[PDB]
Amino acid sequence: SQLLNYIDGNFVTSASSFANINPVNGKLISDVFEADAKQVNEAVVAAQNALKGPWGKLSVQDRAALIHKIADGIQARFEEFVAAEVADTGRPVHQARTLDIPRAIANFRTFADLAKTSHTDLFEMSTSDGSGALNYTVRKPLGVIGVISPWNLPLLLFTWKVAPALACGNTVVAKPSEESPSSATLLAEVMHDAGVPPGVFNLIHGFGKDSAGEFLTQHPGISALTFTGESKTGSTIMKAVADGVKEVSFALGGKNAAVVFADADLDAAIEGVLRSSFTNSGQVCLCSERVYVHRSIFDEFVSGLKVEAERLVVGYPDQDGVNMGPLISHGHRDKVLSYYRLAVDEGATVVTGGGVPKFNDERDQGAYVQPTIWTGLSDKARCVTEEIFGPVCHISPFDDEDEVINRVNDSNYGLACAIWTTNLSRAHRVSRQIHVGLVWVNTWYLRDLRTPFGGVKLSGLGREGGRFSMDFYSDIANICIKI
Amino acid sequence: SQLLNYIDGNFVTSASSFANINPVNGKLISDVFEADAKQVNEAVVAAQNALKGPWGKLSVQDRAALIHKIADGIQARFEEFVAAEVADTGRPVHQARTLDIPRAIANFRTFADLAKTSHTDLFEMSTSDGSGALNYTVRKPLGVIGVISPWNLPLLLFTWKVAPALACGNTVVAKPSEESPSSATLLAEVMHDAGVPPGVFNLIHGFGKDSAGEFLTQHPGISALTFTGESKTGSTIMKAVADGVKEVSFALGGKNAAVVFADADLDAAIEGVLRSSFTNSGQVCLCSERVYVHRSIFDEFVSGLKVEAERLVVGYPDQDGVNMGPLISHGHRDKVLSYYRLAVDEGATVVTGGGVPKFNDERDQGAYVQPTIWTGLSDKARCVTEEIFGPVCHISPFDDEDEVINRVNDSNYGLACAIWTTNLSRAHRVSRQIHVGLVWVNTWYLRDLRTPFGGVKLSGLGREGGRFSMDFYSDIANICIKI
Amino acid sequence: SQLLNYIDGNFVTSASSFANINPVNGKLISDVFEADAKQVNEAVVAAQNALKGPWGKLSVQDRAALIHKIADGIQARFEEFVAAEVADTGRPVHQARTLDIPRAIANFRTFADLAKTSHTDLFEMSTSDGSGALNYTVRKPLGVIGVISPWNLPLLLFTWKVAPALACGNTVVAKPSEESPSSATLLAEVMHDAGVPPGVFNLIHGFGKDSAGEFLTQHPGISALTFTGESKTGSTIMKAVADGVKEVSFALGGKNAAVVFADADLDAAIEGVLRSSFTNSGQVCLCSERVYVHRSIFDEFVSGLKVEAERLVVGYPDQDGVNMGPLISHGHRDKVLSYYRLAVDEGATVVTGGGVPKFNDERDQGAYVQPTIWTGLSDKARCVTEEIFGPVCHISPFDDEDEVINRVNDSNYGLACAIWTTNLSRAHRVSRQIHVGLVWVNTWYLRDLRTPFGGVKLSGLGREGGRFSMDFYSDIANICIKI
Amino acid sequence: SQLLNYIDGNFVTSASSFANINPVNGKLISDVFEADAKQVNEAVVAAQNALKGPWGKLSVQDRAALIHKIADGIQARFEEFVAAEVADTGRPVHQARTLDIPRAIANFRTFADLAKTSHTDLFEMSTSDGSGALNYTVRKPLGVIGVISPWNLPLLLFTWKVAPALACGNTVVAKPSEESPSSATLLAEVMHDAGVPPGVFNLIHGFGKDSAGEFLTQHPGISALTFTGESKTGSTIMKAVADGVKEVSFALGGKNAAVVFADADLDAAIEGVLRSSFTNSGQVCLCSERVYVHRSIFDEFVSGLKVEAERLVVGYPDQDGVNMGPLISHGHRDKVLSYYRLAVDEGATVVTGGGVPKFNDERDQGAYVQPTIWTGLSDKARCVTEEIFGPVCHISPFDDEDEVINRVNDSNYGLACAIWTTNLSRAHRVSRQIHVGLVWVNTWYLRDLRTPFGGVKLSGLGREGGRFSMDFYSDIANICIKI
Ligand SMILES: NC(=O)c1ccc[n+]([C@@H]2O[C@H](COP(=O)([O-])OP(=O)(O)OC[C@H]3O[C@@H](n4cnc5c(N)ncnc54)[C@H](O)[C@@H]3O)[C@@H](O)[C@H]2O)c1
Ligand SMILES: NC(=O)c1ccc[n+]([C@@H]2O[C@H](COP(=O)([O-])OP(=O)(O)OC[C@H]3O[C@@H](n4cnc5c(N)ncnc54)[C@H](O)[C@@H]3O)[C@@H](O)[C@H]2O)c1
Ligand SMILES: *[C@@H](O)/C=C/C=C(\O)C(=O)O
Ligand SMILES: *[C@@H](O)/C=C/C=C(\O)C(=O)O
Ligand code: NA
Ligand code: NA
Ligand code: NA
Ligand code: NA
Repeated sequence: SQLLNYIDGNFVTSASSFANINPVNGKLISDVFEADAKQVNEAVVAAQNALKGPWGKLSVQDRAALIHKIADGIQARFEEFVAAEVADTGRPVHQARTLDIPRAIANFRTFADLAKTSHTDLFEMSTSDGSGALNYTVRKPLGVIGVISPWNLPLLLFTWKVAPALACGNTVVAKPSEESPSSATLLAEVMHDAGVPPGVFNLIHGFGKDSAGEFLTQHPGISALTFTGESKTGSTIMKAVADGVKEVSFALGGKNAAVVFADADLDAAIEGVLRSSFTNSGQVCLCSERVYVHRSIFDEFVSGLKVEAERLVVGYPDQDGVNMGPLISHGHRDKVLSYYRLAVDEGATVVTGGGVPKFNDERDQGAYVQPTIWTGLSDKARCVTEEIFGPVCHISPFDDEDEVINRVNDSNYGLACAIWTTNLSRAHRVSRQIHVGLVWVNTWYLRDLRTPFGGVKLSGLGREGGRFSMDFYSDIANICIKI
Repeated sequence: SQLLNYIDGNFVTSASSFANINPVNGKLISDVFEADAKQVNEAVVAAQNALKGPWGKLSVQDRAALIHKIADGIQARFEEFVAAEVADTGRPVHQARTLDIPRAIANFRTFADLAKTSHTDLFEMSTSDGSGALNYTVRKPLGVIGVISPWNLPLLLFTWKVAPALACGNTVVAKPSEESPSSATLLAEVMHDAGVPPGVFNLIHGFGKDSAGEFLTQHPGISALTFTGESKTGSTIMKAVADGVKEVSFALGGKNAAVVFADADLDAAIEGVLRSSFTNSGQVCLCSERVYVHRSIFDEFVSGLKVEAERLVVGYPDQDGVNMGPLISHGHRDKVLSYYRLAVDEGATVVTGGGVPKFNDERDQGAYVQPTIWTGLSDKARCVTEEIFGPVCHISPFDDEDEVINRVNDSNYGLACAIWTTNLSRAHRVSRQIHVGLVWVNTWYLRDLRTPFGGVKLSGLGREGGRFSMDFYSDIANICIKI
Repeated sequence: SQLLNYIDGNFVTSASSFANINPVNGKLISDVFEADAKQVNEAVVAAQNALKGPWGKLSVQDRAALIHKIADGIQARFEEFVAAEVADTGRPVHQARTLDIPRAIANFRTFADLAKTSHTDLFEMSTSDGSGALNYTVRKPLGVIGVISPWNLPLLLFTWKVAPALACGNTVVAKPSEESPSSATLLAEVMHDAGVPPGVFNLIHGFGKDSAGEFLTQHPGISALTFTGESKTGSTIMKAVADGVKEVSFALGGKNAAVVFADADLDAAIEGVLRSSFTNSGQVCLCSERVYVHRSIFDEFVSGLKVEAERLVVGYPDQDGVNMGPLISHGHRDKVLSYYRLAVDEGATVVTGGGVPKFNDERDQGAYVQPTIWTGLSDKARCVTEEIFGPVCHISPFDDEDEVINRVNDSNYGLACAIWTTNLSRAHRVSRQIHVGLVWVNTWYLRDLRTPFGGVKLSGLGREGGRFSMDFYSDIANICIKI
Repeated sequence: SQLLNYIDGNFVTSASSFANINPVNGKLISDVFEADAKQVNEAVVAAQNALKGPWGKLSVQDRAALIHKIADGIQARFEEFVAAEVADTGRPVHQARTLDIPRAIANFRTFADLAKTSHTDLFEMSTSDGSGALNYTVRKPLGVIGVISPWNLPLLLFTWKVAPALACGNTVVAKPSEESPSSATLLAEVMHDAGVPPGVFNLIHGFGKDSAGEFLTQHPGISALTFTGESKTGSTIMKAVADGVKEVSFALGGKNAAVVFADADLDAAIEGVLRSSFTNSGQVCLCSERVYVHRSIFDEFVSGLKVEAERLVVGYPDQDGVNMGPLISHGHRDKVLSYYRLAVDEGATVVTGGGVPKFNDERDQGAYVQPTIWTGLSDKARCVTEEIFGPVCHISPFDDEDEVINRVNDSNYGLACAIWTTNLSRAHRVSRQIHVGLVWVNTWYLRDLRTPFGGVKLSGLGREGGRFSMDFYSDIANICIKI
């Protein structure tokens, strides 16, 4: 398998390629051509030009219909997309079929639809000569949108950014994670076979620092950079676009909490926290790495969760009943294992997991870890405050509502929080006090694509979703007519 | 006159003071205590703590009423505010009476009202279990807003930021320009007398680099930095807050064009470009420093505008018939004159002005320049491309509508544009193709405070005004209830 | 006390007058001049001409200022409006001071503010020739608004309609209930003193059929009729305006249910039903005259409610601890007691009340009844299905959630419902299935003036409140510009 | 046996049938089964029950997808719908192919998409106890929507009502005009084949008074009546639903003006008024039957219009170059001719037309009239004030802007107006002064489905389109949660 860049409607190679590795078994899936600076520049110049081409003559209806045809194109090759994402990431085949690929199709459909329904504002005003004036606003393409996406939900997160960008009439230069370039390379083919005009969508492969990522980010021809990934990388990008005062949208790290109150459905909460901690092998920005449980139910909670955690089938993506795949890479497994060790040193009681499973097959050449649960760390322990991004959670008891609110908020992160309670007052009283972008009550990672999505503090900047995307990916222009 | 900081409800001095100079005659107005890094810290910490005090517990409608009292308090001392603004900056008294102070009062009233009327969103969704879920959004105080403002329209721009910050329930640490500290200090007196809780509004005086401005900007306790000023300054601030991923809102430099089509009402356009070029002595980010006029009317437009510019009265703030005051400072005048000779060096014809008026009285120790019109520079000339921020405009002919659109857009700035034409289609056709945040047709600087205001490219990022402000100065939070 | 009409900036009498009677003691309070058909004509014509005068030239901001001036005027005569409302209706002074008069003031201010903040819409479209077109909407005054209000909440409901009418720039001909004429007449005094131009606000007194009310609805010069009152009267007015196709907005009767689930806070629910059945002596359209309580707590609820209802103080408006004044009039009391008898005929257990209290003072000549609770009627009983509009509820057990939802919805009315439950899911699940315009959970008649307000089925048509009032009281006009 | 009713999922006949006549030649096209009171009852009960079936359980996304399938179903049978529409109406085949059928399809698609994008509101408030409350709104199906549609744009208008009715989750009982029942009959087959559940969409045929229309209108089981047609019929319908207080939405007659100012593009304006007077043979509610032209261009305008009008090809729907078909029926033709005669009695000059063309073939048996232009009537002539609904316009000169605005607004109708001018100020200054729901500038009948559509005065009640339809076809419910 080989992965090429897609630039101005042509698939091209580079002066250097790098390896894409199947994390299940450590085998090489493909060679990926790393776009160099010159190739990045040629991508940005083509996107700039495509704005003055036929793409720019498209009506909002026709533009939307072509976008639906992109979505149709994915559905047409659906099983191939499942396969690509699995290969790259080792995610359960089932998860890719029901979450990753359908969501990516919905991303285009939703923004196409929004592109047709969205309108702007009329403001009337009086003037000293008694004739008055009109102010109306319009949404225009921002211009060239730089897209840099991570490896955890590769197609889902890539299209979450590309779909609104294109729905708003922009052109795109997009750099998917080095770890998961396949689904995106397939998307490039779909764009091509859909008739998407050359230069409208450009795919560049490579890494971050000193590679395609950084180059995109320093290129003066882009109008915006929308980014999803590590919080320190966001800060880096922010400095990098700062001289050109580019528009920026960041969705970054979390150290998310789940809170289980004494009046929760205990069974539901054990299940809910199971999913929030070990979905995608804990490799979601939204996962609950910290969990607080009311003292009256703490032991029974931990017991129930240890049990459910131990039932999880960690194995082949297509293995019957498989709940967990491996981590994305060996690099990332090193990091996580380091935290596993650090938790021990920090005084943690390992309730379950804490190492790597043994398969006695090619999987031992992969990057699996076990779902871990910890107990017994203080609120200041590095393991409770820093993002690990593995299938792991620490559980602590609490006694008071105000106490636990304060403990959830005592963080430099503020992405999401899940709350469990059956009490109507509590649910609304507590939810509005959590200093994050996203609260779920009695569920987790339930997504309505119209809602504003984003974090506070280190967890991000800006919001995406619904009109928040329609606004971010557009110039808002105000036009004032004296009458 | 002594100008103290206002921190945690107390007026305080500092170890170091600096001079506030009247640009009309170079006289010392006041001494201003420069807040040090320790005092900046006190203000932020106080602002943080105010959030958990009585301020935090006010209903939206009680907050709004208090903000109307701030407005009332300014009205009550209207002429003192007029005097302070005039003293600092040399602006004609009439301008201070009609634009400057009324707008600061209106800023507070407009946003107090929006605080009461604004609401958020409800999203219903289906779930696999058929029970559905509810997503609702809420606006909360973002936290501590750092405000840093420029000297050209001091109280107007200061309150443009402080009013929505307070209306959204934030607490504020605000640093007005070192050239224009007086109206902000009077505002702190109004806040005090109005009973605004201590720590809610904090005034820190000083400079930018290695001073109060930079310290505010580096403090980890702020939640956002909103800034109006030079574009390179914006970049610096953006770099400075990057490690903290602070929300940012910037309104930056411009090199705005006016365009006069052959079907313009010629006299209205002459008068209009007069205003857009020389209002506030050209020290408005909105001012037209480039002007394009159709060939068939170029000569007559130029001659008309010359006569009108030479009729402008340049003088004392309360002189009879005065149109223009000085520039803000000797420092700024040096920069402006430097461009004036650059224009000669680049080959411009000086239609008028191009120097300093001679008064033969105390005003000669002030910072006056002449209103200045150039002709004959190419589009690449630095004087046509770089923001001067003085009372100057270069005028150039054009023949074709597309050509002029391209000439207007061929800029690293994109703040505003003014267009003159009596043609219905033209006004809408052309306006939408100008790459700026703000277009005016047959007028200029006519403001409805509900409109989004801001720039593209180097002229800013984000928008303010109406709901754009209400969204920027608020945490937007999505709460999702599984049913 | 003399109550005159106010037509075209003047107070005028009429050829016929009728008695305003204090329901506390049956005493004469005022003579009220009944406008005849000629006078209603005079009012409408003056209102038509007012739209062409100075009122029509006001900016939105100026119009809003003046309406705030109306609200200042009522505040400055606060206690006079209290006394006027109390004399007409017998309502407790505290209720007048806390709900009635303050809401009338807040109605004016809320819509004044909405007049300032409200804006309209901009829709861009493609055209076959490629040049495109734009559609913008504006709100204009509808024209002359005919207002007809009831006696149960005289000034609150009168101003609920008059405030948005005026705020949207219309002119008004308004006819308060013949039973409660006084506060509306003081309002005409405030309008006059505040310098509202003549013809903008016209007050006409009288009855329905063959009097001022009917003449209003029949007049071709009005543009809309907004009405609050009995459902059958809504129907008559709908027929009356049909030939003119006048805009209509109706808030009508109800037979509202309250539902107490097993998981309810029982003491709170008992207090809340006490309030929802007997506030204003049950003479609120939102009152709960049907109550359903889970069988498991039915006996305990009914006992608790009996105790609380029997502690209600029935007496003078300023009597210490007073909970209930009299009914509006002897005629209304006749209706209510005839229902008290009917309930017994239909087989009800009279839990408490069911007659008139004996005072041994002037109150015996008034129109008092006792607060009254019934048990043991079928869902088909007339007393359980017909609106009584007095201080009464019937309580009935239920077993199942779907059952009680069907029972509540089983009605020709659908104004409001109140639900008691501490369970998060139940609150949202059940609320969305009640076929009414207004649900409260764990409270009753809590009003945010921005929300849509109205009923379904016989309880109304249209909604008012927030932008719904702003839309109803305005012509919405679409203007399409081919570019 | 040709055109059957469609009730609870079955095509059924009726006791009595009536003739459908082709207006090209007076021949029988089909027999139509007239639904009786019993069958109208069955349809309404079945629609009531369908709300409780699976249609009731569809998610908003599935409901939308299903509506897109109805649309696909029409597209699949495109030319069959074209032929049915042409057969009933005589409309040119090109008009059917480009306007009628595509618009019908776009109706279903636009509202399906709005169903998925539309959201509601969240309002936060403070309370006495310091805990606060939430108010949130939801859109629910109104219930059974009764649709009564006219014959002039049969499928377009029928689906303009049925699409948002179905998109908001309602069920429908719809009665197309006796004159044009074929396309609606095919639509029922498309619903059937798409698997729309039984009772969700019901088609009943017949007349107004004493037939299916009147019966639908009086049935206690509908929740709303949306109607398009003559004003007097709107009035009758308004009275009929009055006892039930059913929600109503009316788009009624007009007597629309076009205004041509001296600075218009004269050739565009002639073309423009030629389209607005004579499209669909003047059988559009939006047609200009009154035309006002500035005296300086009056004779030239009239001369130009005459030439263009006499170039119109009046004939067969498939006739090479055809512009206009017949009127809908003999009875309508008699009406129009009656006006043609009345116009002469009122002293008009017949610039062109005024009678029936002599074809010397089977068209002479159809219902054709000539396109007609009058001059010389007074503003009070019946022919200038009463809607004729034929291919005719009267043209009158004017001198002053305020004069022509008054004469335009001097009407009991107020549906639409067209203005021709190239002047920027005039366009916006004049458009806002015309008392109609819809204004076009330099065009006519250009429709964006998002925009509010409706009239003032006799021309209608309420607005449809965009969110206006989503609100009318829904219950709006406010739910308030005490916290
Ligand atoms: N876009 C707008 O709406 C708008 C409005 C007014 C002025 N401006 C721009 O402002 C400029 C002229 O005004 P100016 O001289 O006051 O701008 P400026 O950049 O010189 O300074 C503005 C403010 O920033 C502070 N500051 C300077 N350096 C700083 C630093 N390193 N860190 C933190 N704070 C710092 C200053 O003390 C001052 O308060 C022009 O470019 C003009 O277009 C823009
Ligand atoms: N405002 C708009 O959007 C619009 C659009 C198209 C046409 N129209 C109007 O349609 C009119 C032409 O309508 P028409 O000639 O179809 O006659 P019509 O308006 O009387 O009939 C229209 C529909 O109403 C039904 N109907 C008639 N009388 C009824 C009754 N008493 N009860 C219940 N239903 C009844 C008919 O059977 C038919 O289906 C013109 O006034 C024209 O302006 C308005
Ligand atoms: C973080 O890893 C999760 C992000 C999810 C979204 O961006 C999404 O569901 O759209
Ligand atoms: C009147 O004949 C025309 C009505 C048109 C519409 O209602 C529409 O285009 O939606
Ligand atoms: Na990998
Ligand atoms: Na100074
Ligand atoms: Na009375
Ligand atoms: Na026919």
